Amino acid sequence: MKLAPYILELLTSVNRTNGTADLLVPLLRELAKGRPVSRTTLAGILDWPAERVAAVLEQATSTEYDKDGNIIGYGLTLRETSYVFEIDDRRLYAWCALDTLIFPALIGRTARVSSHCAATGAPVSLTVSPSEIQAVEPAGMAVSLVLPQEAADVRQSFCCHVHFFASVPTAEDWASKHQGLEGLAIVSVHEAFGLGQEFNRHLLQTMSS
Ligand SMILES: [Hg+2]
Repeated sequence: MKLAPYILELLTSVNRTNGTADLLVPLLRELAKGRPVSRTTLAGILDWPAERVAAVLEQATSTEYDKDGNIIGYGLTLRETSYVFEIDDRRLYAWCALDTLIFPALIGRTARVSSHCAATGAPVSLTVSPSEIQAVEPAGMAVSLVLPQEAADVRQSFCCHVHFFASVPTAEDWASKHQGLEGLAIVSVHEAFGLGQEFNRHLLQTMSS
């Protein structure tokens, strides 16, 4: 299928005015350590004034915080979700299926990913590296995509509709009942990993390194 629309709308959500583009990789790498991340820590890493870090995070309405206002979750999170993202010995979580395929190349780490099929509840797992997916169980694993909505809570508009499934036909059966979701598409997990790769290389071209 055509995946350019998904790649395009994904990266315009982060490339938005005061978007997470430049902050994303360092924040993901910090969250990957399994501890809450302060804005002063992020400021020190980015060499940004506190004002700019706060302004970027302000627009990211889905960001998860703790009692101290420290960052607990942005795509990658310390709060339990249905997507388990095990990197090193730490048990972390992601907001959706696609995130788990995207994050490893950005962190520069290999992750053990696991979840359950959204249509049936059957367990699913795979290993995601910076350049490859492996140990895909079951083999015919599929992923749900929707077109991201620009000024909408990313979690409710995108993340909650992006699942793993036991198989393509299983996901196709599920999708036929959810035809009110804009740009809903069923791809294999390998097609979804390629989507993330296209996102990542396009993201890195605009990161002002
Ligand atoms: Hg997501």
